[PDB]
Amino acid sequence: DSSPAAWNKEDFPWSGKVKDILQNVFKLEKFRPLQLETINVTMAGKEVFLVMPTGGGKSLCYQLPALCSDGFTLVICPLISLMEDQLMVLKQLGISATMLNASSSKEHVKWVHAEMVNKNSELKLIYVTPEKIAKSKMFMSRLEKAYEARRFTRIAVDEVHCCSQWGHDFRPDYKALGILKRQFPNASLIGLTATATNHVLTDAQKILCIEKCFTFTASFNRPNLYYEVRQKPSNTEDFIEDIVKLINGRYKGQSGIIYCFSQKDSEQVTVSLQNLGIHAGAYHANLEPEDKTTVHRKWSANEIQVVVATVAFGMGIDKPDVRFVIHHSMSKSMENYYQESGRAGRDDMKADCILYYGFGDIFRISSMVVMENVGQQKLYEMVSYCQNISKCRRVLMAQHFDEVWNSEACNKMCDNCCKDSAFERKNITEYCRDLIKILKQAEELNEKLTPLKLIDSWMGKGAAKLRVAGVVAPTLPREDLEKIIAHFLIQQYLKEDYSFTAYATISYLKIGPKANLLNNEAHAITMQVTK
DNA sequence: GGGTGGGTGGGTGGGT
Ligand SMILES: Nc1ncnc2c1ncn2[C@@H]1O[C@H](COP(=O)(O)OP(=O)(O)O)[C@@H](O)[C@H]1O
Ligand SMILES: [K+]
Ligand SMILES: [K+]
Ligand SMILES: [Mg+2]
Ligand SMILES: [Zn+2]
Repeated sequence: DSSPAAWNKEDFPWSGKVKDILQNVFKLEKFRPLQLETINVTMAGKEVFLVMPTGGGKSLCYQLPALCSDGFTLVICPLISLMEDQLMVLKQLGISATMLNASSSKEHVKWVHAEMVNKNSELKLIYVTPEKIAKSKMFMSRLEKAYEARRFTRIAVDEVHCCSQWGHDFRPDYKALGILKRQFPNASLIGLTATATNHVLTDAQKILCIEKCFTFTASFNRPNLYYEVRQKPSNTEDFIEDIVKLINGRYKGQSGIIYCFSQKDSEQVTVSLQNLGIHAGAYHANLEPEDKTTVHRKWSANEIQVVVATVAFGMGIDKPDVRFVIHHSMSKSMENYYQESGRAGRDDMKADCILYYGFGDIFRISSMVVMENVGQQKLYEMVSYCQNISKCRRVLMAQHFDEVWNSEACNKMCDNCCKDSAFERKNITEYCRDLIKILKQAEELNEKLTPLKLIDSWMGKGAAKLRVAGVVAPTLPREDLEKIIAHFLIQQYLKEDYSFTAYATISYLKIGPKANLLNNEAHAITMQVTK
């Protein structure tokens, strides 16, 4: 990674043009960090990689150089919805751009072939899928014609991490992308990513056939964000009631995002907020372009106070004054929580990132991520983050990214740093042994136990055929019992067993590998609790 | 409801 500070200047022959395009066309006041340096490197004909979180402004760094020189710019995008979002943004600004996919019509494809070789074409950005590069020789001929006529001089690889076989959502089409730099060397290539391991980025640089390439990585810590974990109520109605209470009592008239586990939860939370007077709008990638346009127009003009989105893909929400991000359910991974909560506070003002931790959300996500080879591990990391009540949230978050060393002070910007409290290590070893006895009783009865049935047997509820006479009621609230069960499952005293049924995958609880260590009577299991 | 209607339709429609 060569030093980007040498490029944070406007002494280049194109500096006036760059400033003109930034202020008069894009209607932005100031450059965000690493934007000017990456744009200057791209205009210098040098290859560059930009590791910037989602919502940071990665698109501008390749959209602006296109306007700073004659001709268009080729963009490689893996999804069509992303191309549509970029096209909507560019059409709102009056910039001529186009896209090509497998579902495009013949007349549109032929028009693109004509505009690529047109001398007086107004096109500046052409988004295409990698299949159009790999499985279209005619498009390759038109691309060569545009290269030889100096119709395009720069290439943008959105989600460049996909070129690596190690990167997320690797595409076999992405394997062939080295032909781009192999056939058109005079075109400066800029790769963009938000999820970037160092080895992954080096592998992508190898695949794209790039020898020297600057690599600019944005800062990890965001000093203006406040992180907090709250308990998710057992019912779904008091949850919306408390959400409305918070929104009206702390963020009255302030914009916000609500992330839901399922798209159905997103729609339901939208309906509940609307019935309770909160101006809400549902958003996800499955929306039609007309619905997306209407919700985005309502969001920009502040007609909608809260955008309720799904976590799976709802990533068209670009607004700098996001004052609060509320997670209806916990995120699937720590990387996902960082990327999803980072949407707030892009105006560098104080923002809140609240997460409601629910016991059932654990298993709801566990059943979903069963095919992922390491999904249970990331979900358990998220669970351990939620369980903690003393440790700083920034330390817990930085521990999950080995690629970054973050030593910035929290400065009372997390729930645990505040609330100056004192803690004990409550023993739960007898509770663990009682739960193990229940599991053995169920195992000899040839019945599988969901977490609900296990907690019902622990409390003395449910059907009496699942009972053990030696187990005493823990005389504790249900949320504390759920926390105790979660502590046992994380420490591998309990394990998850997945059953594949016709409607969905179900999660059951079984005796973990460490339960045998309970044979020692002196063995102790402790958990942090406030005094 | 019926499961010879199908699993991307969605479990929160309901009941198999
Ligand atoms: N210098 C800037 N100042 C203010 N807002 C910016 C700046 N650069 C980008 N933005 C805004 O940030 C939003 C999100 O950027 P986006 O294109 O989503 O980046 P990414 O490629 O990382 O997703 C855009 O809507 C854009 O208006
Ligand atoms: K049905
Ligand atoms: K059915
Ligand atoms: Mg993007
Ligand atoms: Zn802190």
